[PDB]
Amino acid sequence: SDPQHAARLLRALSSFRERFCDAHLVLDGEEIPVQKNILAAASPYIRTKLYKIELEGISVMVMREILDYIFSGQIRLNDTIQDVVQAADLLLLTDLKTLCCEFLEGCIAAENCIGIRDFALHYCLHHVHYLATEYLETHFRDVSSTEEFLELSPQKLKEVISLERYVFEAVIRWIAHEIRKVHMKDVMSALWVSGLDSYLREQMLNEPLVREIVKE
Amino acid sequence: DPQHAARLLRALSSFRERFCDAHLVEPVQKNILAAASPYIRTKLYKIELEGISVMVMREILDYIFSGQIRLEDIQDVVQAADLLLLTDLKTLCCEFLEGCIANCIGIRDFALHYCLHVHYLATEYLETHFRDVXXXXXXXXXXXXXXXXXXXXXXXXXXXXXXXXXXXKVHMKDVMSALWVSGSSYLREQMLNEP
Repeated sequence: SDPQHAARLLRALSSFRERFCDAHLVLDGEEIPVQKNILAAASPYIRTKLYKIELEGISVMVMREILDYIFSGQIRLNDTIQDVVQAADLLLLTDLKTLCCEFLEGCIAAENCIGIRDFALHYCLHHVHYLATEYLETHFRDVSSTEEFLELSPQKLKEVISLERYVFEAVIRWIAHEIRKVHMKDVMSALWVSGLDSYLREQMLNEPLVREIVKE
Repeated sequence: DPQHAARLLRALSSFRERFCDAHLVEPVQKNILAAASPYIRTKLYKIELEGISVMVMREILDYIFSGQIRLEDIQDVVQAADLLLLTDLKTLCCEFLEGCIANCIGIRDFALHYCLHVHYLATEYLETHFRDVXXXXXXXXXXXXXXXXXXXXXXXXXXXXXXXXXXXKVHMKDVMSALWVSGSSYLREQMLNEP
């Protein structure tokens, strides 16, 4: 019995990176000699496409990290994450795709919150989207003070508020610019309605909101 | 994630059936086999093998993609390992022999022809139980030269053994002469029962 068998054998395959290379990966404007079976056995994409396997849009630097990942089991991630996910996506490396998801999760902050959430929607990272949605929900107050949430789009902010004072005082904070000073009427109108179901008019007018309130 | 090489090796195993860049004499994946066998690594296709059968080759070839062989009578599994230079395979074999003592004499002589601790662990069972060993079929079917080597190692039971070796006999004179100079109630006892 010896589970260290494959990890031993794979270390062997590793030094045959050079005679043994039966193909080339055509990325950027370069060719990379690869062992077509090993790459086939880990990338359902490369496999079905089975020489010159031309990859569409992946920095040669990332294929090396992904290629080393293939041989070691460890991926060098840190500014680069989304590069490695785009490739994990393209090549269908579920394994590696999960590590990137783990990594992305531990990065969730009050700035990489919305960002990480739009990004997770896009590559369809379900659980990652869940967590970032959640952080946003239970940390809105802080996010309110984020450049990601401020220079945001009015259509995005409308959905950000969607998810269940603290909010009414984030939409008004969303007016940095003569530019976003247009919906302020829509806010003061919503404010009245909410004040229907009180003490909210006062709790607001007790802050530098007055500045944006005055002009209107 | 120790679960890498093993999943990866699993998938590669599903190709054993487009990916075979070489034929073995006949059907394999060149890099894999060359990573597992230094011997095959140097022959670089048709890699012709010397002196192992197909059943045996198909055995090592499978250990390669699985991690473990189930073998269980070895004189050939090791015959091959030493040949293909599969080292850890021979180690798995050693573990299987090292603890198969009891087929206890031939082992010590098998481990020799193969330069195998296994030997050290064979001499130390024979070196001690030489008594019941004498009551074995191997030692009872042993050879002369093979005895001047065992008997002549680092004891009444010995002289008894050598006499307990004469089944029928032209070595007696050397035993008696020896016995005398050395100074056995077994032989004495055999006298009244023998012919």
